[PDB]
Amino acid sequence: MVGLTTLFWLGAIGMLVGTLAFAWAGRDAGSGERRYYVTLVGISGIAAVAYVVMALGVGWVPVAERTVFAPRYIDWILTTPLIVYFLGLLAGLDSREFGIVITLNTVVMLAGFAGAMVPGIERYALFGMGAVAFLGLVYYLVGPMTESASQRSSGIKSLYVRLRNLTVILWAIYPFIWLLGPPGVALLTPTVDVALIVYLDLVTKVGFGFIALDAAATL
Ligand SMILES: CC(C)CCC[C@@H](C)CCC[C@@H](C)CCC[C@@H](C)CCOC[C@@H](CO)OCC[C@H](C)CCC[C@H](C)CCC[C@H](C)CCCC(C)C
Ligand SMILES: CCCCCCCCCCCCCCCCCCCC
Ligand SMILES: CCCCCCCCCCCCCCCCCCCC
Ligand SMILES: CCCCCCCCO[C@@H]1O[C@H](CO)[C@@H](O)[C@H](O)[C@H]1O
Repeated sequence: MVGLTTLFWLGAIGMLVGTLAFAWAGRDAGSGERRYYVTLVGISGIAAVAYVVMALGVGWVPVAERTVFAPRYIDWILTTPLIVYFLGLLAGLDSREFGIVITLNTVVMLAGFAGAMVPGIERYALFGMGAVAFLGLVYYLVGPMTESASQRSSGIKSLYVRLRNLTVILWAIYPFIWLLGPPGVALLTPTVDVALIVYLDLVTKVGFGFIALDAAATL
């Protein structure tokens, strides 16, 4: 229990550091720019709360012979569409296309959560639904959204592509962790699972936010 608790506290601290840095960076509150900072504060702030809750030993749900971390999935349901929103803003995406990518994202996270909570082998059908919706989300990120980003200045398009790449490459690792970890075949221990996810969560949220902060200043 000590290892898992320690990892969750590390996640909480890293998320808190991001949250404070984004809130501070955003204080200037430029009318067009404010939205981006508030969104980053929401992304890392919600994650911080989730990690604190888990560190305190809340929401460790036993499912068959594994443990499900409910706050992790609730976190993702809330924070991943905020990341997609940030990317859609950057890309200058149209309202229909925003709706589509937010829908596909929500399918991924709901299917992953539901799958984690189903004891039997039918849970892999839920994983599959999420994997299919994720391929759709990736298509949008690398296709239509990238085309949309090209209507922006070269610097904004470069930022879009940088954050798009970070997002696509790291998000693609999560389903493999689900499959190899406790929700799937339970090869990886809960500690190894949590350690990998803490890194990935930190980089996809904080380590995404700092890249945007850097580009925003350099712009
Ligand atoms: C906008 C809405 C339409 C979307 C709402 C999200 C919704 C879709 C989530 C669906 C799942 C929902 C049905 C939950 C059911 C889970 C339940 C079956 C699990 C069993 O319950 C286990 C409990 C305690 O043991 O864990 C319980 C887990 C914890 C109690 C919850 C974990 C906390 C969250 C991860 C953090 C939430 C964010 C903060 C409330 C806001 C922080 C703001 C920030 C800026 C400081
Ligand atoms: C300006 C730099 C600020 C960076 C934001 C993150 C703050 C550091 C918080 C500690 C992070 C813990 C490291 C966990 C890594 C993933 C699990 C590794 C276990 C081997
Ligand atoms: C482009 C592909 C990248 C290579 C990654 C390899 C694929 C990862 C395999 C994940 C699912 C395989 C399930 C078999 C795991 C072994 C079962 C052990 C039981 C505890
Ligand atoms: C959920 C899985 C979805 C699979 C990804 C295929 C979606 C892309 O499919 C494409 O959509 C375009 C809209 O931008 C259309 O113009 C194209 O005709 C169509 O091929």
